[PDB]
Amino acid sequence: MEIRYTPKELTKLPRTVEYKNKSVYMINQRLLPKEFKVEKFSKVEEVAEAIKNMTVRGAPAIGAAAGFGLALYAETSKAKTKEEFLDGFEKAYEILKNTRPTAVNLFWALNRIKKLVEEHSEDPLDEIKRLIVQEAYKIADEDVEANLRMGHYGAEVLPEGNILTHCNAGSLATVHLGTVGSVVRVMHKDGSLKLLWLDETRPVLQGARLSAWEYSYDGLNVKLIADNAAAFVMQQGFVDAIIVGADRIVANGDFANKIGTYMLAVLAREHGIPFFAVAPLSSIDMELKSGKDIPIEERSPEEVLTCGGCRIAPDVPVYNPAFDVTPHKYLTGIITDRGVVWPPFKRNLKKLFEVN
Amino acid sequence: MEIRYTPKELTKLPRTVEYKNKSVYMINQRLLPKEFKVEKFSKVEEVAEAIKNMTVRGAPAIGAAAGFGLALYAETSKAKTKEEFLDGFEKAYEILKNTRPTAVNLFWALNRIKKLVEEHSEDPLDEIKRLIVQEAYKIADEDVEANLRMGHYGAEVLPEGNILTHCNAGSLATVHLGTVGSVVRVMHKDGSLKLLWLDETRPVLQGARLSAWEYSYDGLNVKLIADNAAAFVMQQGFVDAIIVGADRIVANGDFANKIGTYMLAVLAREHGIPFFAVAPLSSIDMELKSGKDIPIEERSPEEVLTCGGCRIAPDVPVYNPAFDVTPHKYLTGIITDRGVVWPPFKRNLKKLFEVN
Repeated sequence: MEIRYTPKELTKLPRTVEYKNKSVYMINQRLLPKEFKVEKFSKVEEVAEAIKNMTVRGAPAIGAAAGFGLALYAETSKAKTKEEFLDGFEKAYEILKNTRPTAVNLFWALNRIKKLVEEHSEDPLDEIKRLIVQEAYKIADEDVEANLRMGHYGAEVLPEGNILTHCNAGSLATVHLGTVGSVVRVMHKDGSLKLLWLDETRPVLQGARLSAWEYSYDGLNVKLIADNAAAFVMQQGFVDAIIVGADRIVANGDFANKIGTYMLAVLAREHGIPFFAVAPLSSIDMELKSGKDIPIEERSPEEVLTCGGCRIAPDVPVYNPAFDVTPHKYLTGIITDRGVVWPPFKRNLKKLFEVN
Repeated sequence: MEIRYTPKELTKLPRTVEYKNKSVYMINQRLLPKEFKVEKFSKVEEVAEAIKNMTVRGAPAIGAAAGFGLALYAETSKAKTKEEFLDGFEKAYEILKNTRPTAVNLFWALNRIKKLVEEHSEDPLDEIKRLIVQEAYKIADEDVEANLRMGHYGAEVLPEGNILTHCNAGSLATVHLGTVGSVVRVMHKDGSLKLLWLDETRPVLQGARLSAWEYSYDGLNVKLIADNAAAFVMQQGFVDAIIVGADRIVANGDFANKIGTYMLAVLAREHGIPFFAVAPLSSIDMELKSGKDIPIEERSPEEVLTCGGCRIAPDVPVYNPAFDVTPHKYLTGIITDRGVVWPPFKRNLKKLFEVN
């Protein structure tokens, strides 16, 4: 596989989370699509508050924001003796760690660095600082390049033409480029992307609010639709292939993703339209046998009873699963940052972890 | 077929449209679900205004209100000569006809009275008046007694259990009780209905805003959900049967309904859940042979771009097909007011019009 494109060649957005001159820069996704604004945070409790807020969202972006938060602490602490610094590092690691104790990449970033700093406890203070900062950059860089690889892999296997996607797996879900967003962004540059359909994606509407804004921002050709309409456009032959991301893939390739991903798979299947999940290897948890092992988060009823600002329902019972589980059999294949994986995924996934 | 109930025993709501002491009463559907309020119209130009506003909606309720407007005129005309009274009746017929010059039942209703009055033009003035009033009541009564029949037919062929539905085909879509509405209201009274799922139904949200409130008012057990979640509650086996209205059935049983319906069809398919459509006999068009002979309406991009009041998207192209077409093979049966119809739909449907 060759990477034929650099980040700048693919999008014109900055990165979703960035560190510069002892400060952390985030695109403020709470202000989208109305207003595009980069926030600048120069304290950890501001970075921490920007994680709770959901100023930043996307697992790899919630990681990077955290990493750089520690970077921010390293290059910022007034601690003179190494012993003060380590007690203050741990203070900030706890502050950061207790933002959305549910989002899993956060815990990953914060530990990777926690262990590094347990590792070099005896080195000089100014040296440990360098190491922290450095690793924060690694973490982040790491994601963009996984995203690059995924893109170029995906652009090989998907057809030219009309693609339909779901929720938000663009640049803004990631450090930069996106998982899905990489693929379509590569296709666009090649010119194999004639049309991208977007499910607004209720209840949280992240398809309307973020995905249409960012693919639109880069001049890609986008048609926003209601979720109900996915089937119809499929019926009419207006969709050559369907790509979604995935929040968790498990051993047999079954996977969980934002609600309505199962709907699509079943439909993609009725019109013999190819259907692919895209995600890096870290999203694959080999621990879990099958889809029935993935716990289902229900969120507040208010997400359904309202829509944007406005209320739209009487007070009545609601069912708001934030994710569904799509059985492996509906997967044409699974794009990852170490290549495309085909049936049978059970075997070829363990293989994929063996070879890495 | 026995009718084991009256409308009073099945709903605690008024008739969507009603006519009483020389005045049209309609439930203001524009103020739901926030406020419940029956408006009182006294002048034909107000009744015509409430068809336009969409204060009133649903083909038979629109048909009933346009007829009752002519009832209004007959009992309110300051006319002295019959020559005058048939000038001013033509004048009103036009005011009514120029409201939503598509909605089919309005044409029907207006014409049925128009024909009746021409036919009996030789008659005495107050003889003719009485005939208009009598006739406007028939049109409203007929829809209700069809409704009541369907209701009782549908409660037969459907299973006891959790039922899932789409958009609003309840009391508020008819003169009284609804099509689908009648069915669940019958099952509820019999206690054969443990749960009724409600697809919120983007883009227009008639599920959330209308069906949830109206079936809620009658104390049914309901749960609103995002359209994206239908497939998932099917998958968990929380759905025993799916019932939907239809805005137009053609010869082969192919049919057209609010966008999302075809999606449900294909998903009931994949989980072997029985899928039924319910309509009066007048909602079947024998002229049209197959689904592909049905014109597909698009509506304003604003219906997708926004939600309740709020905007939720950047200005990007949209596709807002307001209705999909569901091919006949997905239909377990078609429930009507003259019984139920089984595959092959083509033949049993033309039969049913001869014997009627």
